[PDB]
Amino acid sequence: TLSILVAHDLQRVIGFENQLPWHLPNDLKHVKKLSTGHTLVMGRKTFESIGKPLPNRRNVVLTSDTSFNVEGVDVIHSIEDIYQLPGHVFIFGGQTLFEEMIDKVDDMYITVIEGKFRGDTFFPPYTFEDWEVASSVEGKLDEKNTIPHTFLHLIRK
Ligand SMILES: NC(=O)C1=CN([C@@H]2O[C@H](COP(=O)(O)OP(=O)(O)OC[C@H]3O[C@@H](n4cnc5c(N)ncnc54)[C@H](OP(=O)(O)O)[C@@H]3O)[C@@H](O)[C@H]2O)C=CC1
Ligand SMILES: COc1cc(-c2ccccc2)cc([C@@H](C)C#Cc2c(C)nc(N)nc2N)c1
Repeated sequence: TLSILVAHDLQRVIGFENQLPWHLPNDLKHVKKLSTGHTLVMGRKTFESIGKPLPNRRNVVLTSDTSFNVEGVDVIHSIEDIYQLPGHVFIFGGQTLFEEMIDKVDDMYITVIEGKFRGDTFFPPYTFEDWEVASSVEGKLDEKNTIPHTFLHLIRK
């Protein structure tokens, strides 16, 4: 499978100043569970905002930089390279890679953050007209997770 994995707010903001605008441990657990033992593909900027690969899965970074080399990270230089990666691949960000991949993926795991944040990077517009709701699950509010959020699994019609 080729999937998008993204968290976005009510206006499709995904980021501000190289960071996620919200702190939601439930969503990080969701990412962990979904992607462990599989492959994450991400743009160079997204990777550098974290600075370390995520343990226990393949970390793939797309960059034009022929010098790019980080321990625990595989590098690709073209979109076409994504289609050669085996197994379940998750397009993990950011704006640029989402824009390049949204028309190509089989499905999308979206966390909708029911808030309006200041952002400088956005998930591209999409219509439910193109996507079937395979599942929609409300995240639990609590002390450490205080923004309402919904886990959506969307599959291209
Ligand atoms: N809320 C969420 O779920 C998520 C949020 N984010 C956020 O996204 C933001 C970063 O987004 P954005 O600025 O778009 O950056 P990206 O992560 O998409 O990285 C852009 C870079 O990726 C490389 N790249 C993209 N396409 C190609 C290509 N076709 N060929 C070769 N290289 C390519 C280029 O690297 P180079 O310049 O080295 O050549 C480019 O400059 C951050 O704020 C982060 O917080 C990211 C993922 C999820
Ligand atoms: C190694 O590169 C990254 C690692 C993480 C990460 C690090 C620790 C725990 C969970 C995720 C997050 C990211 C950012 C850019 C992301 C994301 C993302 C999140 C946080 N939630 C959902 N639902 N989808 C995403 N793509 C990059």
